[PDB]
Amino acid sequence: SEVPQVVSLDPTSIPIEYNTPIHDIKVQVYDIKGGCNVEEGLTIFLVNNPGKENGPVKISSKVNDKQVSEFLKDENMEKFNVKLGTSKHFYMFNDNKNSVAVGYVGCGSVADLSEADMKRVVLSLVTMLHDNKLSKLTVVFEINVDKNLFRFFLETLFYEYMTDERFKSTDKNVNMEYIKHLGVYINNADTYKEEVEKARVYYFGTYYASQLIAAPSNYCNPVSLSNAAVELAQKLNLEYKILGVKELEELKMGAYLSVGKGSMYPNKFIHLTYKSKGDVKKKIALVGKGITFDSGGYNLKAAPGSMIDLMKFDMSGCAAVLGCAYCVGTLKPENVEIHFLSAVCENMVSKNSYRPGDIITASNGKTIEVGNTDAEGRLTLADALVYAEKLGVDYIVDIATLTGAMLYSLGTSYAGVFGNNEELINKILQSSKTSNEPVWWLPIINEYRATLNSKYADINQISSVKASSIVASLFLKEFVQNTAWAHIDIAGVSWNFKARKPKGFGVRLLTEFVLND
Amino acid sequence: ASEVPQVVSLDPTSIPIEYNTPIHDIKVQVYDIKGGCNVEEGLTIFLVNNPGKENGPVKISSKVNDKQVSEFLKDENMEKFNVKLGTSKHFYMFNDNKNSVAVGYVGCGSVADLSEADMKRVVLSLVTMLHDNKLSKLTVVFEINVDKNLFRFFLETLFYEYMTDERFKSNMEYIKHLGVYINNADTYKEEVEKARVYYFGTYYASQLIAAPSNYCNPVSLSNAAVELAQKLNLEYKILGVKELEELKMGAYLSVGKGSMYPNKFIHLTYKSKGDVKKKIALVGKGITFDSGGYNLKAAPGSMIDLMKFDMSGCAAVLGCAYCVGTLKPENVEIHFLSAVCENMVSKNSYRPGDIITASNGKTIEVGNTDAEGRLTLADALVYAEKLGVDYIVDIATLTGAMLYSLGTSYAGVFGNNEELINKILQSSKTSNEPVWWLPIINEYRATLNSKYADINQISSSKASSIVASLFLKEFVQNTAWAHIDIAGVSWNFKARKPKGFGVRLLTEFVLND
Amino acid sequence: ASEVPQVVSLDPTSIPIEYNTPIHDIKVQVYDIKGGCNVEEGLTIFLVNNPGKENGPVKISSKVNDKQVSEFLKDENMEKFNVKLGTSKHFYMFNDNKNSVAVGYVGCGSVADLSEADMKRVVLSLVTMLHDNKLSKLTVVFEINVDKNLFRFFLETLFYEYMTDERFKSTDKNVNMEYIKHLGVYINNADTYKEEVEKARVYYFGTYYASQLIAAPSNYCNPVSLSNAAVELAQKLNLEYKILGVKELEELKMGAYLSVGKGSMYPNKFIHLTYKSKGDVKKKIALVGKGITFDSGGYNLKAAPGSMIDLMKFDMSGCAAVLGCAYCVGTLKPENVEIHFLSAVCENMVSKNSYRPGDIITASNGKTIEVGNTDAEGRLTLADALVYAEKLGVDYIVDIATLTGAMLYSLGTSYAGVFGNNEELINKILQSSKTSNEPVWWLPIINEYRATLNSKYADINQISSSVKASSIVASLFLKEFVQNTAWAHIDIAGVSWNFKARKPKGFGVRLLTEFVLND
Ligand SMILES: CC(C)(C)C(=O)N[C@@H](C(=O)NO)c1ccc(Br)cc1
Ligand SMILES: CC(C)(C)C(=O)N[C@@H](C(=O)NO)c1ccc(Br)cc1
Ligand SMILES: CC(C)(C)C(=O)N[C@@H](C(=O)NO)c1ccc(Br)cc1
Ligand SMILES: [Zn+2]
Ligand SMILES: [Zn+2]
Ligand SMILES: [Zn+2]
Ligand SMILES: [Zn+2]
Ligand SMILES: [Zn+2]
Ligand SMILES: [Zn+2]
Repeated sequence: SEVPQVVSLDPTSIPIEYNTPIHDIKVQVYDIKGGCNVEEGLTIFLVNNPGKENGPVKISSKVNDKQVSEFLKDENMEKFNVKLGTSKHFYMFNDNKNSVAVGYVGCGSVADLSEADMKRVVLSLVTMLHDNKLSKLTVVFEINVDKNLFRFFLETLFYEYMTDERFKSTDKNVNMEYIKHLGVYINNADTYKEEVEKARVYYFGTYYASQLIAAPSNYCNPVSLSNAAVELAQKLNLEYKILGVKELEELKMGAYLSVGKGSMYPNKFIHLTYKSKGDVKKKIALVGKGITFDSGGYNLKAAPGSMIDLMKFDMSGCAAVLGCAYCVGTLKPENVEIHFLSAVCENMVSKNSYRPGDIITASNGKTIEVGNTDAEGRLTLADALVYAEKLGVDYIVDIATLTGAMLYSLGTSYAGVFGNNEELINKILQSSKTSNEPVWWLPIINEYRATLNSKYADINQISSVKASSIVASLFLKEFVQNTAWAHIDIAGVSWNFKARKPKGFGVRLLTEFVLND
Repeated sequence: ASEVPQVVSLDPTSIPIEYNTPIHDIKVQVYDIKGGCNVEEGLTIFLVNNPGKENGPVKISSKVNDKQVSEFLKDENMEKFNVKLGTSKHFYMFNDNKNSVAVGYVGCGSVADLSEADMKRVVLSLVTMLHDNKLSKLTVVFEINVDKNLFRFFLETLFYEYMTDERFKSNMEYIKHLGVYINNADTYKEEVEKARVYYFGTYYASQLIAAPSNYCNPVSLSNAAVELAQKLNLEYKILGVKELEELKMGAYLSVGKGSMYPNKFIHLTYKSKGDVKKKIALVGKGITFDSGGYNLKAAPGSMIDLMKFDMSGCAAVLGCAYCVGTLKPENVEIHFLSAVCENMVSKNSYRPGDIITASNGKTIEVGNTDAEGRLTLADALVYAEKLGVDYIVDIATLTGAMLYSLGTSYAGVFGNNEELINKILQSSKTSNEPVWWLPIINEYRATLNSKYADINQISSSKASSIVASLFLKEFVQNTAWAHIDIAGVSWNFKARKPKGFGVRLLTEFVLND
Repeated sequence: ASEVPQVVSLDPTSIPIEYNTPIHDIKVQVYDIKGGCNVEEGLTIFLVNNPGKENGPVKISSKVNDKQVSEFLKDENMEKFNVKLGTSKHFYMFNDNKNSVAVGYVGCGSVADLSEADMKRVVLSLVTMLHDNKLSKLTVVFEINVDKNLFRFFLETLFYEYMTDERFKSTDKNVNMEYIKHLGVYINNADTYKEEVEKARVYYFGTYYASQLIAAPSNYCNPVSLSNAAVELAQKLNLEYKILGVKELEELKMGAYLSVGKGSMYPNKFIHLTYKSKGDVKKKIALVGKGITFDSGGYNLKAAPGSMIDLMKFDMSGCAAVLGCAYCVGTLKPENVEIHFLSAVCENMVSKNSYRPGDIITASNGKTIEVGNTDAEGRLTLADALVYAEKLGVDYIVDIATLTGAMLYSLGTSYAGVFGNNEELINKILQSSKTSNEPVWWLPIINEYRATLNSKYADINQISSSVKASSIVASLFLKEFVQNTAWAHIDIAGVSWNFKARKPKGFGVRLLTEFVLND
């Protein structure tokens, strides 16, 4: 529990903001058929023109202001078009002789917005929120949107609006000022009002994961990460258990323990549990890869393009699980039992580190020949999956930044899912649709299994086939004997390279999976 | 036919092709296993397994009508051998008639349902025994469960691996008879001659791919396509440089600028005798050699010595043309297309940064001369859509990223039409040529926005297989279109030979449509 | 013995060693071919060739004491088969007593004198017949010409390849493993070859023992656990032993050897085994083996492509070969000779305590060395070991080491290179290469390259810069640490590991033993 230090200036805990400015925003949803009030702050219309690409802007909503309504006549709006991402600011006086701000955001010509298009709309909307000291924002929906995408709008809006300044000191933004009120005019308002607070939950779950990922490896260490998981569990009244080295040794987790041998931080196994009141119909284990830093070990990440400066995100799998734990622990689903697991450690270079060629024994008795110390994720997951299966669960779902090969297969937008059970895989895909975190199904090709046959050990850690994502899945499959299991590789989608910040991918995906099961 | 240019007189002027293979001379009969096996001649191999008992002992269940062989096949003798997948034993002995015979087995593991990859290992083990056999007859006894498709796949694979290409060469003898004992023999009899057609179609493609680039050039390959067309009574048309210029195929012509061999566009056609209800275009990548261009393949692992394989798309299409022209499906019209050229470094060569104009009017900024396949296919796809077909399916060794995504066993399929995707996947199942559906992610489309041209050839930077699909997608306007990337599965690296991947897949596609 | 340090309790504290192998339970019987062949239980294999006739027909010349089998193996029936090297066939038939017997052959090509490489292909072909078949007896009939050494090499290679290492198997132990209990050998002039049998069984395990160590991973085989194995072996053979720790090494001022191991969690251990004859000693020999239990390369990390860092447990081979030699010598017990088995064991790791590139260190003989590359750690350890060896007052010093990767580019994977300062000793090793059938080639120490080892500040450079012939330069470095004794250096970096078979060869054991025996 006590974080070790090299010097006194070393941080002993992860700075975490629980009360974010977003939580201070009062959100009201009105019915658009009742008319719009344009009084204070900025009012933004989400408009489109179906079939007519770059078509003119037309405000259909009734505005309860004679002056504003005249400004928004079709003749005045014709000069502007609805191209996706386009935004404009209007300045005018209303009926009560007050200066007001109005605008719009282009939503293209397609009636059904993609999750990427809606992301483009929101990102465009946030630009109007930045560098402007507004106290209230009003969004008028003049497009058709369902409950999931409406919730997705709010989640994305909240996430992008917030700015992480935990590690700023002399460069804190002197102009950062968040809105205090949020008004939303939309079709059939009563059906959408419930999505508001669910969005706020999904938001913080994602951003909590984001805070964990963005934190550097000197702040976020195997100990400090475990201490944070406890504090989270304590706040959510979740049962929690942190396994130390001695307990791991008794469980004979040689693969997981080997990875952390070269670290100054002791290995920590995170075990959070949520149990519903009443009869449990489904028991689920969510496993997150929690490598606080990945140097690669003696197979050091020194080659060009190894992205070692980023490798602090190698616990994004764990972060997604903890973020999910917040959401599950907050919304409190029924008839489910969830186990949040993470074999947390750090992959470093030392006299104590494990070497390429070392043969280690997993907690299930299988001997493993290490061919590459930078393939440490599958080793920690190996023991983690064995632990998970011993819990006697119905579903085992792991999430990990496992292979860099994902950048060559699916890229930076779609995560890959592997599994031994098509039913569970379909459940993940359905969750991907409703959570709007895109996932593509990839195969576990059994023909490659022969390349993992070790001459001396029971199995090789790596192949010597270049299809790393599939070969890694073959390895993990060997540690789930008779349980439905799925493996989500998020190595390519976890980090937003364009925005230079985490996505917190997985929180919404896993939560929708647990809730809609 | 056109005259192939030469640098020296010793330069070959034709691709050697073997049409009459020893496989075509093998008489194949299928017997029902319920009647017991007759072991009087040649080599007899039992395909056995042991379900639930991993690496379990061998036990021959079938009754054999020979006392000498029956004593050999008794359980006490066979239990000394195990059923580990691929494991083989065979013994020489005299039968009841004092004739010299050979009897043995191939282990088929402990799984009741064999994959196509498992069947490959079984066949390879079987072929090893054959390449060491002088006997005239091989008898295969199925004491395992296989359906019609897997049995035909067994025959296709056996025939293919058995055959050895010695065209460029300067022990054993091939068998004359093949006996097969299997449950429901009458049901599998129909698969025999279909397998033999799928055989040569795959092997013909293999012959073209294996043929080096000094033998297989744009002109000689087009000549081979013509000769094949004449044998199959197919309508054919070979477009030359002057006509390609008239059709304004700038993207295609730019790739072949640096070659000593003129660009040649292959157009074969199969038309049904009855009313035509479906028109299909099959498009093959036809780079006889890919040096990479001025973006030379110089980096380690760029595999420049294998770059004769860069035609595999063309070979697969031409191989399908054989199967289609032989089996002669009804109510369908199929167009076999291939923009064939050579990718070389010269003063006349296309350069990185060059802006070229495709036959559809789109200007393309070349960011990498080694991404030439999508360029040649671009004009090919524009040609294909002009034919007014229902389905367009292109197959190509397009991106090396496939080796990092699906590997060397599974090919990737991309497309703009899900129903067409499903038809390819269904064809993958029946042909036993494994293919996996990969997404065309539209969020990556923006990375192709050129500052000066209409579109970029390549991306700034990662998912190159998806980016390449996004590029090809820009050249099919209103037709169901699918794209098969076989760069990873085309070459059998372990065996040092082609697979002929795609031939059976494409044929099953047009047959079961 | 020392206690092996651990990071976690699950870290192994000893090298698993199998002394009693199934090969040791095999009874070997040798018969003269002129007496006729008996074909009964198990598998009976004929070794046939056809001199001058490439892929010629099979012809069994030996008399078979069975009417049925003799008819089966008549020339008319065997014509259909050929003698192509490595080709093998299985025969099934009933003998005179109405019993079913298994007979077969292995093709030995068309050359009358088989090379060592050809013989291994024959044996490997023979082993395939032993695998996946539950035989109780193997019978080998020699219808080819072999000398006493080649006959012994056959048995050694057969025993070695037949054996399977399952020390590190757990849930993937081969359930079908069942070794033969009897081995029959039919050969002309049998009594002359019978003496080679037990020599082969001793040479086999000596090779396999070294192989067991080499194949053993670095977390199992560390400087402490490896030295412990040497003690255990010496005790079983009643060899004198001394294991020097850091304190003793510090007192002997072995700065070069100690500097390599600075960055390791495992303390340095210097292995010193001694065999003395019970009679007057006429010859004194020191055998030095490189003993790096793992070579990460140091701060000159093995990060370049093809640097094979996952293999770097194999950096043991020299020490393992010397220990394997100690077994053969301790078992066969040669006369009038005293052998010193030496190895400076340590581990080259990256740490805060690690030695740096540029560091100047002092060897035990006073020479100062400027470190230009931490991955050239072998010659540094050998430097102190060669000084130690020469202080023993011996007649010959022979070192064996996986020293330079340049050997893969020079001699390849089959032939080891030998360097030296004494021509007569070099020729003795070459003769040992002949009799042991472990291929060794003589490579030159080119003195013109010595000037590139001239350090600006230290007495001598660890490595060169302008040569790129690392193997020769490494020898030039080592020569500077042997003042006035015949010394030879065997670089086995290329031949130690069998890449195709993914296993060690145990190269050096038979070579060094033949060297000690015939001297
Ligand atoms: C093949 C290899 C380079 C070893 C790899 O995929 N490494 C993982 C990794 O660090 N596993 O622990 C990896 C994962 C994500 C990214 Br981005 C890069 C590399
Ligand atoms: C990104 C780049 C390395 C240029 C590539 O995808 N090359 C293709 C190619 O040359 N297509 O024409 C490629 C295709 C197959 C193989 Br194997 C390697 C490279
Ligand atoms: C010149 C250099 C490439 C540094 C070399 O010879 N290295 C040794 C070595 O690491 N000695 O300690 C070496 C030895 C064996 C093999 Br395989 C590769 C490199
Ligand atoms: Zn890693
Ligand atoms: Zn990692
Ligand atoms: Zn190319
Ligand atoms: Zn190409
Ligand atoms: Zn080294
Ligand atoms: Zn070394």
